[PDB]
Amino acid sequence: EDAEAKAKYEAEAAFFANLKLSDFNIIDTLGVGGFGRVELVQLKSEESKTFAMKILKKRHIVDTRQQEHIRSEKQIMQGAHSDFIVRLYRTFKDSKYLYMLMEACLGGELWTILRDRGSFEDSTTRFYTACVVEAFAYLHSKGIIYRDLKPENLILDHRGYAKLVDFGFAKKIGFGKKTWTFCGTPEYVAPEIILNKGHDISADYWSLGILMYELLTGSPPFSGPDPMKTYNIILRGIDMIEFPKKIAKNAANLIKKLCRDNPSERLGNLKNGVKDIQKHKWFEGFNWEGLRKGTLTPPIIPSVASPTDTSNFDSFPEDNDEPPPDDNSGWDIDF
Ligand SMILES: CCCOc1ccc(OC)c(F)c1C(=O)c1ccc(C(=O)N[C@@H]2CNC[C@H]2NC(=O)c2ccc3[nH]ncc3c2)cc1
Repeated sequence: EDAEAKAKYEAEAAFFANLKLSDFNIIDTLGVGGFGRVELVQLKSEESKTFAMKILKKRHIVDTRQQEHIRSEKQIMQGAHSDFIVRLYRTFKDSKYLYMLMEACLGGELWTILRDRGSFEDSTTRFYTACVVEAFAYLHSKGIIYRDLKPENLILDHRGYAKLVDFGFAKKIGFGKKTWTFCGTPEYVAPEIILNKGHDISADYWSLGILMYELLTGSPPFSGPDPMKTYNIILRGIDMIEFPKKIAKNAANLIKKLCRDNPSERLGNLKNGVKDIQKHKWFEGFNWEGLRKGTLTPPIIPSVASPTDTSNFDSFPEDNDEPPPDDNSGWDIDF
């Protein structure tokens, strides 16, 4: 890419290769999940430098058969250099835990901001969707499906730019091949996943349409009391849903083109690929070059006092549970 950008990536690589776990102190929690959590950590030698550290329990990964998913998360996320994807700088490992040292984005999870605001305006949603589109353009060009798009997986940096996190379901898929794991939130799964027909990158465009709908109204378009009713609603299709009047004509047209039943008919999957999404009328006048250059003013400007401020995140219970058993199976050799 840019020669200066490349030299910076190489220097960064050399800098993190020198680091050890004992160089860091823990500041606070940014998130929690099934078998781990994300902590804000601070470098002892430079108080200005804070990071996000995902800490996962190895035995639980083994018990849930998530080994290849986590390996893929490291590979995909560590090799990605996109301004719209949180960086994974490196990993650590011991007998009990895996440790993923990531770029810190202190503006908050989009899900909590959506919750507190109820819904996002058209122009606000367009900015966040464009951030996803750019992340998708980068991933899809390298044959990588992401599969976990939803508001909890978009983080804002201190400027208000949005970035993808949580690549545990992201996967490299070959030309003309399909993958078969049933993963993801019931509200976001494409019909080809529900029907166990195999899915490919086209499932990501489906999920983009779901995201637009949820950001604009506060809720995904297909939702039922239980997962089974939700799946049937999804099978009925996006044309059977009565779009609220708050969704602008152009947004609704783009949502329905993203959420085509046939994966081959979905926008982003046609002749011009992702360009067909970016050139859609809903993005008319949107300055993509300024988005990529960081010139554009985000819709919501977060307040971040310092590199240790976690005020834009919910409170999270401390994990004071007895440590998990040692895992020496060795699937984590590369970590
Ligand atoms: C029994 C089923 C288990 O569920 C899984 C199923 C599969 C799997 O992998 C295949 C799993 F790991 C799991 C997990 O156990 C799991 C453990 C923790 C988390 C988690 O904390 N998520 C955060 C909260 N919400 C978004 C995330 N935020 C960041 O990640 C982040 C990253 C960098 C950042 N920089 N700045 C801010 C910032 C934020 C998620 C899932």
